[PDB]
Amino acid sequence: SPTATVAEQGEDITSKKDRGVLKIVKRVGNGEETPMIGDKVYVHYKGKLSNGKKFDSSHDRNEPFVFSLGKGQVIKAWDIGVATMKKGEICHLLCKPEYAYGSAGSLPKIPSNATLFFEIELLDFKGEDLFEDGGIIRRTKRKGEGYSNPNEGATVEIHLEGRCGGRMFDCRDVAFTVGEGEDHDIPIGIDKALEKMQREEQCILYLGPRYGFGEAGKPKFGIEPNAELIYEVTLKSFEKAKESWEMDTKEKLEQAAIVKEKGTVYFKGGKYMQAVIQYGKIVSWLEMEYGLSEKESKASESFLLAAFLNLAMCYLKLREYTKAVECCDKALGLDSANEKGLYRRGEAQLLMNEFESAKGDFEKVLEVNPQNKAARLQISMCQKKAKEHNERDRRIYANMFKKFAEQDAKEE
Repeated sequence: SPTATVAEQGEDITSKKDRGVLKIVKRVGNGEETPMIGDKVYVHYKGKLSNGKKFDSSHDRNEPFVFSLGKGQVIKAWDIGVATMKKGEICHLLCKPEYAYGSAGSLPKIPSNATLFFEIELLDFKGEDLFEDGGIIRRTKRKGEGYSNPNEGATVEIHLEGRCGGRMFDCRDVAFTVGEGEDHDIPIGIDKALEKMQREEQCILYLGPRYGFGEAGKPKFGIEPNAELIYEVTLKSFEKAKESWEMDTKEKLEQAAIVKEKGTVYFKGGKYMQAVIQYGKIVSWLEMEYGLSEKESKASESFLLAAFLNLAMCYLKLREYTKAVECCDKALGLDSANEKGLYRRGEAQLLMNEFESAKGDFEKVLEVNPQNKAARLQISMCQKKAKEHNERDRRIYANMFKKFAEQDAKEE
């Protein structure tokens, strides 16, 4: 009976209009919002053949069927069908073999040229989480074309529309460099998302507090500190930046001078995220080089040493103490008795409560320069903060073993 009902009163949802996918709404649902291309979709379903026999099911509620929409993970009829459903909706689908398994079928279960009946319930749907941190959520409007994606340093041509709490503050066509969106009043989330987009792609981007304008806000757009933003991005065209190995030594040394200066402009203005991107190019280009002339080696090593010391400074400011230490380790591997590298390693290790490692770094600073005032003051600070930390641990341990033993005696 319900197979004949959809065959008679079925809404054709096909572009070519060939009655290949016929739909009937059993349960209405709620919301108005329907799933988009790339969305993670949660469903319950039943599958029947022309004779009425059940071939597949997932209604048990032990586990629903989870997949990505408009990607060819399911039959054509599902990619067309599910895209038309509101949340909580139950529908019926009559699918022709042209939108299902065709002439080959899926033997032994699905025979050749089989018209399939489906009962689908749309449980939930979420947009795609680009960096698995809830920071950048993508909803695709139009699929792009192409082999490549923009890389950091690539030049791009985009159409951009930006909203904050429903209010539009930006609507324009803009040409800029990936990693340097800030030069054109674009937040970092856009630069990060572009690396995952194809030419002619159109999508919606939900930018969380980490990927927007941040704590300072954006006064000219009336954007408050850590406000959530919603953008519409169309990638019109792009020209990729050369990779590290595609550049000769002469070009790497010319560009090192340019991006070091750009990194320093960002640092002076407190744009530490942007300074890291610039100084990081120097490391990428020159760390693994060899076979250089005496003159090329001396200049390459000089750039390399300053880039690690500068990155360590950026990371202390960004409160990323592990990255600060790693940058000082690289600097000290080039220059064993670098005063700046040893002091900065001490500052970062002390901030991570590695009191013994920090003490050692500040001592080696005094071995290099006994005229260092701050170095001696920080050793006493390591001493004072290690004692305070041990008194704290002893208090928590005694309180926890007082708590655990009192709850243990209450049980008995």
